Formats: sequence, structure tokens, C-alpha cells
Amino acid sequence: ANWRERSDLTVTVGIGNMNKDQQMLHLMRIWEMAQAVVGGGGLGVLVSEQ
Amino acid sequence: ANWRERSDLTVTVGIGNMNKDQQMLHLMRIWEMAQAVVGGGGLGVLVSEQ
Repeated sequence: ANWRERSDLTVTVGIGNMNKDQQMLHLMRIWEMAQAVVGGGGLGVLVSEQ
Repeated sequence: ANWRERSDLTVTVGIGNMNKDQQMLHLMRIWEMAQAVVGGGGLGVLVSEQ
């Protein structure tokens, strides 16, 4: 079809944090609290490997 | 054949981080998180030795 719809909220003011900000968020936040949760109680009950 | 196609994105502004950025990312991002995976899950829990 024509699909009649596009989203560009990954580029600019539409929040779209650029590659630098994306790397910043990933490294300091996502992986770090993932490690904290995993080392907290375990893996299976806590954050899944999936 | 002629192959009618080229691509050299690994050089410049198109993110293509130079050898410095790539080697530092491997030094303290790729190995650090890979070793965290090995310690937590192991070689075979996530992607294997390949």
C-alpha cells in the first residue's frame, strides 16, 4: 500500500535523542540498572535474558 | 561483473567511527559487557564463542 503514515521522532526536537544522547542513555542507565537488577537477586525471576 | 554499487560509510560523518573510537569501544564496552555476560550467564547462555 502507500502506508499513509511516518514517524520521525528519532531525529530532532520530536524527542529523537541523537546518537550521542542515545549512547549516553544506553550506557549509563539501561545496562547499568540491568546489571544491578541481575546481580540483585538473580536472572530468571528478575530481568529475562530475552 | 560491474556490481554498479559502492558504500564506504565507515570513514566519516556517516557515523563510521575511526579506528580510535572503534578500538576504545571494543576495549571498554564490547569486552566489558561480554565478560559481564560470561560471568553472569556464561559462554553459552548468550551468544557462543563464535
